[PDB]
Amino acid sequence: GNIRVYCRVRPPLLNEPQDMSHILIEKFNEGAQSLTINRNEILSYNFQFDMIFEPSHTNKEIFEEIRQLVQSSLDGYNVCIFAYGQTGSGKTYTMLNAGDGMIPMTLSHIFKWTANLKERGWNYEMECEYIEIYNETILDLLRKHDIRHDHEKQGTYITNVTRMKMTSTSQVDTILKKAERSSRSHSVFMVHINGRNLHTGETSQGKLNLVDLAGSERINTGERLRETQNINKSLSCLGDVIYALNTPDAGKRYIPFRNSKLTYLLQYSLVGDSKTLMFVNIPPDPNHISETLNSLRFASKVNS
Ligand SMILES: Nc1ncnc2c1ncn2[C@@H]1O[C@H](COP(=O)(O)OP(=O)(O)O)[C@@H](O)[C@H]1O
Ligand SMILES: [Mg+2]
Repeated sequence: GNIRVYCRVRPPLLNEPQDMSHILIEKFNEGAQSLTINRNEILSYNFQFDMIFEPSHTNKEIFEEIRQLVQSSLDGYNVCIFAYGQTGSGKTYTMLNAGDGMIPMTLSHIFKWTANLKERGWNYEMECEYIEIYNETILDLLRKHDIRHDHEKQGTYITNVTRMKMTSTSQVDTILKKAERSSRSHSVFMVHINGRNLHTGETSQGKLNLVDLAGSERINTGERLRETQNINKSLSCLGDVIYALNTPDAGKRYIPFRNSKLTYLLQYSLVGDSKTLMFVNIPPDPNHISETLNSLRFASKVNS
């Protein structure tokens, strides 16, 4: 299916080092955008992405870049957007920032398009789930949960997880607001979209899966050592799955969906017609350069 990788370099916070000269972002070159990281010991690293957002690029500017993507979920597509990176790099800000976030923007633009489509005779019914995966166990944020797949109807649900009907842009916003560990867990906001055209009888089923990933950094008590092993293996698994789905021979490959809760849960949104987008968030601070490079490698591997 379709996979795209955007890199976002966030701007320095007030108390952080302010110098970005170690990061060089080329203008978009007609077919990838490149960035290079220089570390002075002088080592150069280069990476290619579908798009690179600079410290000056706003949430609203970025959403214009994913708008067609998330809109395609009313067109019968399953869509996954992931935000990946080191703790502090801007994952949650990108996805959740109030009124600005990919999640708030997508929800708004969804209701607008939905309302819009009544003119064509379309009636859409929407539900959301919001869950978090911590140590490969599932927590329902809208409150035992198991993942149940129907291979014939290509669909998925989690047992005993509240699924709330979505009414207004206002009403949806309250659910989010209402709902360190979070730095260590994956948070997954899902929007189930079913529609039918009153005049035509035409049916539409689509999905949005918006994911704020556990932080990717690698550690150096044993409850923490285990936790950090789950996280690292969960992230690797996600990377292996996306990479394998991208190969030209993918239909001939084993895809290890079953190796983590996130990939198992999302399997039918990762496959077939599905569209996937991954943000790599990176901090500007040269003090974090090695974690930054790990992040960049992870995402480029997936991209390739
Ligand atoms: N693009 C951005 N513009 C302004 N502030 C940002 C941006 N990205 C992150 N921040 C801020 O930097 C800090 C870390 O971001 P956060 O979203 O918590 O990181 P993560 O989710 O990757 O752990 C927060 O204080 C957040 O408000
Ligand atoms: Mg966070």
